[PDB]
Amino acid sequence: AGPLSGLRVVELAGIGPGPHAAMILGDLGADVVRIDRPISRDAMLRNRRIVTADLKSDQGLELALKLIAKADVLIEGYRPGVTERLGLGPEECAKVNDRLIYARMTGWGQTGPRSQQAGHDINYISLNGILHAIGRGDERPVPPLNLVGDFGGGSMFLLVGILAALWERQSSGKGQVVDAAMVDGSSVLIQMMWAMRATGMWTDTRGANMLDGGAPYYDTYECADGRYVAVGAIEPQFYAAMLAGLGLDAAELPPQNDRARWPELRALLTEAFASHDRDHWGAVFANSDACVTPVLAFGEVHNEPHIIERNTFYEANGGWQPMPAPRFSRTASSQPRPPAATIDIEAVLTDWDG
Amino acid sequence: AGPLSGLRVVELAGIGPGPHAAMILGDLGADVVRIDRPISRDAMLRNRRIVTADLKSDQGLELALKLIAKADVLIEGYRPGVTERLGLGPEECAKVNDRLIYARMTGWGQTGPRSQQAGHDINYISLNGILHAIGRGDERPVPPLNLVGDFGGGSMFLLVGILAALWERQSSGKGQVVDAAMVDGSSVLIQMMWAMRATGMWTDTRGANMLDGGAPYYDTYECADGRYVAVGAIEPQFYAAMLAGLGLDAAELPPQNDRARWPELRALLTEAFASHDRDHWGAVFANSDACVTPVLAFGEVHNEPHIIERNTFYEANGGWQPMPAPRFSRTASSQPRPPAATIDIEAVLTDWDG
Repeated sequence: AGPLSGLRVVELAGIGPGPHAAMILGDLGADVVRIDRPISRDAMLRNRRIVTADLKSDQGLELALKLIAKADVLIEGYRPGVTERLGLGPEECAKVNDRLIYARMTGWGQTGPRSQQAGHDINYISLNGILHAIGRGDERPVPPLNLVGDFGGGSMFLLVGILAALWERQSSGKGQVVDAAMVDGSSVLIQMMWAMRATGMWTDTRGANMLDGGAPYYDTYECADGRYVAVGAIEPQFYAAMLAGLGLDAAELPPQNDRARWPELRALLTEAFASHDRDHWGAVFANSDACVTPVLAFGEVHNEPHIIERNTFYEANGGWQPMPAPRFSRTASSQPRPPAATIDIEAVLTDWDG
Repeated sequence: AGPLSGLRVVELAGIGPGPHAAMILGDLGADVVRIDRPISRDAMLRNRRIVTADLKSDQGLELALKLIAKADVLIEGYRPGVTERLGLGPEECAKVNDRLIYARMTGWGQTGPRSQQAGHDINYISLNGILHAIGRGDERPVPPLNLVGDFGGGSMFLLVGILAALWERQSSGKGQVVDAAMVDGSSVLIQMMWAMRATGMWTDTRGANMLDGGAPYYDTYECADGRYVAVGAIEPQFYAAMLAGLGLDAAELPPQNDRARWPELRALLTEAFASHDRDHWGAVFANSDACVTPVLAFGEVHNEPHIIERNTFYEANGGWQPMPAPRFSRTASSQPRPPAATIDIEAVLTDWDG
């Protein structure tokens, strides 16, 4: 019963960013109908009704269009031109529903020399400087999973575009097309580095900056047990709290920001964190402003008190899944409805009156 | 002149996710007024009017509330309780404007055992399993910059919450509080891995999965010149195209998905990519679906045809910055207005009719 209660969304089944956007809409209360090819164990397909249609057939196109005629939002993540050839392109949908927000989720965008080329997250962040910046400096770049292209710079930007176009519709009375390209959204996601590059505050050298692992006060450390803590003590007063927790005398260490001595500083902090296990540090720093936290593996997360107490996760079935985010004080989101059986497309049409 | 034209936003000056959310609002056309302490070279502060006020004073609090009274959205990123203590808490704002979307940007959230504790991006993603999953398997975890907590799982969720709450207000006539905690938003951002963990499609072992650098067909490779390409050839037909371009005979290699022979497969791909420079592979794979792209450093991004042709960046006096995302067919966003001089707060009030 979240803030998107009442919003009608038609989702053309796809992979990665599209269904993630659709999931978040459903999480927040939207009525999302996913059209798939003629019960899922994919938790991402929570908060849906699933219908089936052959979009290449006359019948399937007609039904999809009747559904779209009644919706607020359409999500598609095919190659540019695919919906157009199916008879489901923006100009065709406009004929039946000029209030539709037509949301197009791609990596390279609707136009441009790479627009028809296959790719995945790693390719989109390769082209815009992001991938080059991730990883240790003495090694080739490492992919930050598909967190940055598919999701942070992908579905998240599709969602901002959908909801912004809905705001616009309040006064125009009309929808329009949202072109969310991972290559664009991930670039805005990393705008802080573009800003910092311009003022000398960030360099193109991998692994040699404040927030990429280059700084001894912003990195992970291996403990006695081979598990890790994360140190994020940027501000001097947090850095000071970190040293106090370690029992180190600041007068005997290199200054926090003397980069010429960062290897020496890191060596001293490495020795300190290596002297006890991760959970020892977890306890020492549990309540302080030192910005030191245990690095938990997925399987351990459900046992952490802050995670438990805030209900960041729920138990779906044979696994934890994240509860909806963000949170709303008045129209709070429900626990997600699990994936259910395929339902009849005509039953949905009856429900929506189309 | 983007879709958010007419939306009024008050930003209480902060660091990281708050200003990034405010930026994207302004990018898309919102009228964003940022209250600072009594010309910026920070490109993130594009698309604002900056005013100045001492929030701890009687005059400053009164002026802030007058502005807030006329706004749609307020963004604050302080420790929970700080705005309350200042007289700017949600209950105080409700008295002057019960249409206000009160957006609270934090790492740990408004409540819970860590709610008053300092932290940065690395700490939030340490506690929820994300950081553990990033990096090579034989090394300690590496921070994916602050892309995942501060932005992907942070400002992006604040934005979804703001715009979703605005949709809700169309029917209710009222605002509410958005509690965007990076610990929550980043967990939803990584929901695909929680889904996959439940069905045996992802493991807690770092560097040993399909999308974390574990798979030879989803990783970077060093070329002859010490620069890199990204390979994302997941689908068999894209994988085949990749091998074709490398001139490798598929019948002589281990099968793509025989994980027992992944080290053998990677060694063969490593030798192949090492035999020529990055530029060469760009030419070999330029118009193919091999999912092989050059890994560009920030400084080279502006020279890439796909980047140029789509105007993903614009030049600010000094350096490149990302254009607004996503894109809108009918109400297109303008090129961002650079940071400007501070203006009289009473000028803004007069403009807004406060």
